[PDB]
Parts: sequence; C-alpha cells; structure tokens
Amino acid sequence: DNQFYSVEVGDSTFTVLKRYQNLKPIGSGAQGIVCAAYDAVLDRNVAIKKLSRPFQNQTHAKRAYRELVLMKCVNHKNIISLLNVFTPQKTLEEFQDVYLVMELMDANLCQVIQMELDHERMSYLLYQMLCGIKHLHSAGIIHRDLKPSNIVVKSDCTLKILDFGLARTSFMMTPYVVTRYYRAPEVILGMGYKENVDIWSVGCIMGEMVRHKILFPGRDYIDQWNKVIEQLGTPCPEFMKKLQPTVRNYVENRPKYAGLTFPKLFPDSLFPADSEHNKLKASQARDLLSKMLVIDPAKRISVDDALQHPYINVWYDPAEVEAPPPQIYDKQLDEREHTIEEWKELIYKEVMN
Repeated sequence: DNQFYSVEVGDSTFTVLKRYQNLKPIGSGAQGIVCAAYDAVLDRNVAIKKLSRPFQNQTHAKRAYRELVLMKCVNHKNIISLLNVFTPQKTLEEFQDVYLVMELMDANLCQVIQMELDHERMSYLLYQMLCGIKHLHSAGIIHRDLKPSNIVVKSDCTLKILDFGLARTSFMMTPYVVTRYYRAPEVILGMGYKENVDIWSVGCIMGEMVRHKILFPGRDYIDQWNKVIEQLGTPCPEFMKKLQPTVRNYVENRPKYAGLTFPKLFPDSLFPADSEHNKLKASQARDLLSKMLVIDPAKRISVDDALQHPYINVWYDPAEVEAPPPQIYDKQLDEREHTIEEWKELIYKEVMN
C-alpha cells in the first residue's frame, strides 16, 4: 500500500494522493503544471499545481516558499487559498516535488479580456481585485506583479488573485519570457514604490478589458516606456525631479509627446452605451481609468479612493473591504537569503510541518 498513484499529463508524471482522480490539464504557465481533479474526500473538483524541484534555484525557491506561507495565513475570498499540500517523497533527501491543492476556478482574465462585459460584471470584477489588493496591503504585501494570467474567475463572476507577486529583493535559465506589460513606471524606471504601485497594474488590466488589446505591449523596458509615453504622453517636469541623474538623463532625452486624451484613448464605442444607464456608466469607467493610469504615483489614485469611486462603490462591503489583516509568522519572508540546500529544508519543513 501507498497513499499515492502516478499518471501522465502531457510530458509530466503527476504522483498524487488517491483521493484526487480524473486529472485534466487546465494549463502550464509559470510555476509548473496545473490539473483539474475530482477530490473524492470533499466531493468537489479542485486544481492541483505541481512544483518541480522548487529549490532548484533561488527565484523558484523564494517564490515557492513565499507562496506556501502566505497561502496558509491569508483568509480572504478574493485570494486563492490552499485546500491541501503534499509531497509523494518520504524524506528530505528523496524530496523532489510539492503539490498545491486549491479551489478550482473556471478561467483567468486573458479569456475574459476577449469578451464584452456589461458594466455590472466589469465593475464587480474590478471591485474584487481592489478588495484582494487592499487585503494584501493591510498585511504589508505589495504585489507589483498583477496580470491577467494571475487572476482567475468563476462563471458567477467571482474573482480571486492567484499569487502574491514579487518580494523585496535573481537570474534564470528559462525559455519563458516574463511579462512586463503591467509594470508601473516607478518599477520600470526604478524609483521606488508605495501601495498604489498595484493600481497602475489594475488600470492596465481594466484598459485591456475595454480595448481588448494590451495597452503597453513592449518587448523590453525601453520599448515599454516608449509605448507608455506615446499613449499617456511625456510626464511633467516635477515627476522627472524624482529620477536618478542616470535614468533621468535617459527619460529627459526621449522624444516628447503631449499625449492622447482619455476620450481619444478610450472612445464611447468600446463601452456599452445604448441606455442612459450605460452612457453614465461609461463616463464613470473612463473617469476611474484616467485616475489609475497616471504615471506620477504622487498623482495616481490610491486603493481606497478607487474603492470609493462611483463606478466601484456600487458593491462596497465593510466585511469584504476591512477584513482583519493576515498574521505572518515568518517576518523575514520578503528579504531572506539562502542557498539551495537551505531552501529545500525550509520548503520541506513547510510541506511537512
């Protein structure tokens, strides 16, 4: 007898606890392979993510460790939570893989982006990204890495945020390019950041939901900055005052743009606007977009003010907005350094307890 069985999914061997049957590959993004499965114990479908040798490098290890600790201690309906965690291997030396069991969602935002949402759904989705984000922030976690693939949705329009973003700290042998499209200027230009760095990302997603195309589709940070300033224009003088002379020199010496206006960037043809209701919602949609998509974060709308916005406020709920902050025991979580052997032991201790 063993508690586990093994089966192929694409070119991966899933070795899972017998309670999980009928594995369907629902995707293979960044962290590994993810399967849908039926869980005979709880009598429901779940998602199962396989981490292969998470401790193989310092990025995979810090992200995998961080993911485990946070997925345990945060309890909010807009952030995926762990149903179960396991490893098939019996001891620390044999130890290879970690399996994360999460509640199953129906899709991510990349798929929603290709649909035309009514205002009521779009406002709701966005309200839930806000509550998810506020919660993280109320516990010292700034994401800095929201994108459509890290945000999953249900058919009844419920939404959860998949991962916990970047830490406060690196090279990788991968075929997978990283997405920078949703990165805030203060991250791009490297000038330091605060809470509302995440609201640049939300504004990028929201703009994409409307226009059905990526707002700022650059191949590198240079090409990215170019696309930012074509659309929104060259930022004003007082923003430039905040850039280090090295980067400031570069920024200052780029071709200038007055930039497009929000009605021009986002015509009424893109929003439902047949009824008066829709007409009014559409102007409130642009109003908010014009406050999230501000380059100078001294002049960008904050999380709470966005929750306060008329387009959003429809759904406001204190139970959801001011849920008690998650308690994190690790406390050196964001900035800890270890070798790969030390990571293996930390991860293993986490999977085991």
